[PDB]
Amino acid sequence: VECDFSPLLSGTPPQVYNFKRLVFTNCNYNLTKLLSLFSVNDFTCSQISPAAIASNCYSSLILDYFSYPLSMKSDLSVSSAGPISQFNYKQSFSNPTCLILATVPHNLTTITKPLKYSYINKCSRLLSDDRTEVPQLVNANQYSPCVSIVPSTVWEDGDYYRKQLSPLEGGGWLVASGSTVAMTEQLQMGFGITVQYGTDTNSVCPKL
Amino acid sequence: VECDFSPLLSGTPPQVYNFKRLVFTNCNYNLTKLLSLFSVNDFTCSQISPAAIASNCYSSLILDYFSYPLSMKSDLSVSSAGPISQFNYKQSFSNPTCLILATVPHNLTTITKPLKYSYINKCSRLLSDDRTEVPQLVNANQYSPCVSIVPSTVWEDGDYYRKQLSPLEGGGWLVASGSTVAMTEQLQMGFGITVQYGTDTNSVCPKL
Ligand SMILES: *[C@@H]1O[C@H](CO)[C@@H](O)[C@H](O)[C@H]1NC(C)=O
Repeated sequence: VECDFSPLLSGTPPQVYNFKRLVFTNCNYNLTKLLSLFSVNDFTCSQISPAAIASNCYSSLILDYFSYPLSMKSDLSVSSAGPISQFNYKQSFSNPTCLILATVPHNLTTITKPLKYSYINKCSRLLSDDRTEVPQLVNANQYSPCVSIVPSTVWEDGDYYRKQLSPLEGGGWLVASGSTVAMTEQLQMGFGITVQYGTDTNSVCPKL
Repeated sequence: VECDFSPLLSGTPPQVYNFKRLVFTNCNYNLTKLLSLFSVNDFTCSQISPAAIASNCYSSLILDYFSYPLSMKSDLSVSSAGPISQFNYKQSFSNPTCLILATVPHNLTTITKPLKYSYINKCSRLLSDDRTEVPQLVNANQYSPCVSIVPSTVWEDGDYYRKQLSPLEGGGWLVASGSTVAMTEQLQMGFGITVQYGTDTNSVCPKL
């Protein structure tokens, strides 16, 4: 009962490529209660509406959250080759999904701002001819291949990261670069919601 | 006239974190001559080519040199994943740069070898909540913060270095650790060249 959204509200939210995932089964939610704490700037979904997602019964509810600047809202779409959607964060194309951009108010003191917003601007793989670069696109529900060599906070805008791969990995080099965006007055976050429907398993139902 | 590259030839070159920086203005260089003294093993550039950096006029020419083993060439190509560009040395993002990895030949007698190669493997900041490590990484065209606690040669591999920082710089600790690599028969060095272009001030020109 009463699925718990506190860990979203405690501490510094990770950057987009290090998004923290919360999974909910066999409990009951009030989504609009959580969103009342925030200034909601954007709310868009796919195969579901904002009204429907707050009042439907699921077999599973996944909620990713991270720090995200409102400047880069257009990067959060697969239509455009934005670095975020190619290399940092990508939602399932086969489940109903929603994406929420929100501003943490000042009265909400339990969330703490990082120094800045970081993100991966490139994650590619160098082939054995040492000439071809192949992009390494992030998959749905997975972190980027390049998170192993990119720190949780980009130190300097334009930093470059590389890792020599073993024969078991396929050879070549894994190359990444990170960029940073200046912190805003109030922290701005992203929230990705995914839901699954079952047959009898629909055990995440709204509270009333 | 008379850019002077000879101090690079007299004495013992420092370690990578103590790189000696020579700044040249209003003179005439012949870099090909300098490079003939050595047995160059790698010549890599950014926003400039080796042909171009030898035959162009600049408003400033910065030359850094230090002792560096060739077996750590991989520790260079990783850059912000490895500790050399985190803690020891990082060239400009904003001006064009080249990095040359060279061997001292025996004919060169005025360059004496040091005991071993030393580099900083960790330089972080313990807070006063006595776990908190916050790394203190290097910026472009700057030295590591932890030089002030690290000797010119790391005595033994793994040595730790701590100094408490005063309340007026902030309070807590500054810890660092060092790592060593056995000296080779013939000294191996590394050269970093950075160039700036001026409006009319491009006085540093090649010799004709
Ligand atoms: C959720 O909580 C809000 C107040 O924060 C309330 O207005 C709303 O009716 C609640 N919704 C449900 C489904 O319990």
